Amino acid sequence: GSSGSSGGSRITYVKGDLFACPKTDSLAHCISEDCRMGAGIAVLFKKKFGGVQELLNQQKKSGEVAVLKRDGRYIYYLITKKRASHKPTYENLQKSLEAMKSHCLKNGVTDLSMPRIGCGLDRLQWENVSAMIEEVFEATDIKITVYTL
Repeated sequence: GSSGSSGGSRITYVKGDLFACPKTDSLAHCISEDCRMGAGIAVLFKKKFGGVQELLNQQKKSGEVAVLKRDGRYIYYLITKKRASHKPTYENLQKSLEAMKSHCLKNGVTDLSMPRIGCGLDRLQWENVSAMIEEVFEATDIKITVYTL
């Protein structure tokens, strides 16, 4: 008869659509510097807005995050690797998250939604990432949700 409530673990998992579910929540994911959006979920995104030409115009790089105003939300693009040839690193990832959140506060985005990130079994491991989001957002006022369909 006790509601399991523990510190941190502000990450919540939801079942169902990820773009049709949220009405105001923005989208956030990791991509390559060469906007090589052609693998995993990253593909859908390229189809939803497919603004590679708009993103590239930002000339972003590792540790930096890109922003795009589609209609009424700011889409973030975490950059960790430069090209498919280059595998993603945890070090960069963390930073990317710090650069992304920085925006939310700057403006006022207390709502974010991002799918499952961490392709490959050896490459990366959600267990690790999910943790980075805790330490990075450990001291913030932004709510995040992870959709799994």
